[PDB]
Amino acid sequence: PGLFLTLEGLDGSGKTTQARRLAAFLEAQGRPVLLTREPGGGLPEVRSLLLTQELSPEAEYLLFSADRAEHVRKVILPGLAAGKVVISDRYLDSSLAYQGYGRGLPLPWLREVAREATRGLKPRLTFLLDLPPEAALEGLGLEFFRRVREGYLALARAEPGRFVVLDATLPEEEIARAIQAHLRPLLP
Amino acid sequence: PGLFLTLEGLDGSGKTTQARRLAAFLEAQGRPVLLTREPGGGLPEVRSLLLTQELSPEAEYLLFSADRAEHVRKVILPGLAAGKVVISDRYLDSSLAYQGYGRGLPLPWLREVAREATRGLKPRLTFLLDLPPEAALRGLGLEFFRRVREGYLALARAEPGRFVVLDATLPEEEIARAIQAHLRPLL
Ligand SMILES: Cc1cn([C@H]2C[C@H](O)[C@@H](COP(=O)(O)O)O2)c(=O)[nH]c1=O
Ligand SMILES: Cc1cn([C@H]2C[C@H](O)[C@@H](COP(=O)(O)O)O2)c(=O)[nH]c1=O
Ligand SMILES: [Cl-]
Ligand SMILES: [Cl-]
Ligand SMILES: [Mg+2]
Ligand SMILES: [Mg+2]
Ligand SMILES: [Mg+2]
Ligand SMILES: [Mg+2]
Ligand SMILES: [Mg+2]
Ligand SMILES: [Mg+2]
Ligand SMILES: [Mg+2]
Ligand SMILES: [Mg+2]
Repeated sequence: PGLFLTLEGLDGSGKTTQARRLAAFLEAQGRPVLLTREPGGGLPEVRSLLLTQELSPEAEYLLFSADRAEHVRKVILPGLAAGKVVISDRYLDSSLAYQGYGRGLPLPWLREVAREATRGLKPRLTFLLDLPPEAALEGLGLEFFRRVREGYLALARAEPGRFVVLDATLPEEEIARAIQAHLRPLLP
Repeated sequence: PGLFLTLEGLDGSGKTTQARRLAAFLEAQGRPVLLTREPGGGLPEVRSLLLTQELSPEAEYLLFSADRAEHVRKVILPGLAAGKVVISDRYLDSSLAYQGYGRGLPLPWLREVAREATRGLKPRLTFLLDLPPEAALRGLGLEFFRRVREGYLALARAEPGRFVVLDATLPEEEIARAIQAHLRPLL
């Protein structure tokens, strides 16, 4: 039971605002909700480790993955088991976009790591707030953000049932209404 | 060129003393040497975090792997590139023994994770300091340690061209001499 939803996008895309808005919206309907986030929902100390100077992209991903593994096991799966709507502000797609398309790590390896880390748990829907890259860890420059932005769009084209792509430049309340509309058939 | 060697075993198996004796031997022969260790050779902060917290074995392994990825890139490969003999007290086999055999994680997955983390770097020889957990110099709790001990022995018998298994209960100087004898053909 339960319903697993995620929000994705660049830094500054509004996906945090929308995750919180959505949690409150659902709670106002009387639904049990668990709002969480990555990095840090699993292992809060990972945020310290991720700041390490000159971190290799492989190490970077492995840190995100350690947090994710703890997050899935200790937070998300137990929430879903209790019938909650679990909303994560970022999940595996963030790694695929940032560490895969951004840093250049091989997607198949990212997925193999992830398969045990996540126990195969995938969100039902993922709301991608698509932000122009100039409107957006070391080396987070414009070239990187272009790769990440386009990578997210690629992920969305590859799983077009799961991803809902939203124009992050729209007013926050219009974005929220669009998210709500996509959810109504799942949450009567 | 360099030469990459590792030491493995339970904590308190002497592998730490033997790493020091081996580096001293090599220093006496005028051979440049770098001694290092896991966890913490890559990300000290991982070592200190794992000292005081316990996680799922998957998360545990992924933290050891992040440390290892940094260790290989920033410490081991540069030492080998300079022509040093690099000796690590613990490497990937520790994860296989502790997280794999001990905590039950699947070995093929561990090895797939590792393949990128390590850039495929494997030691030329690994000295396993074998002893029962009750003999380690540093009972339901013993079951985990026996799984790890037996896991190391299983790793060793699968790769008899890489592992050298030593009686860790022997006197320290005798173990060191046996390590030296195994190494001399490779120098
Ligand atoms: C979850 C996740 C986030 N990130 C990035 C997105 C943001 O730049 C940053 C999160 O920083 P924050 O903890 O300050 O919000 O980490 C990744 O690179 N990969 C991931 O897997
Ligand atoms: C390198 C490594 C160590 N360990 C454990 C074995 C010991 O319990 C501990 C050694 O840490 P310490 O020597 O820093 O105290 O780390 C693993 O479980 N897996 C690993 O991959
Ligand atoms: Cl945001
Ligand atoms: Cl030891
Ligand atoms: Mg992952
Ligand atoms: Mg997601
Ligand atoms: Mg794969
Ligand atoms: Mg031990
Ligand atoms: Mg590893
Ligand atoms: Mg080894
Ligand atoms: Mg065993
Ligand atoms: Mg055995």
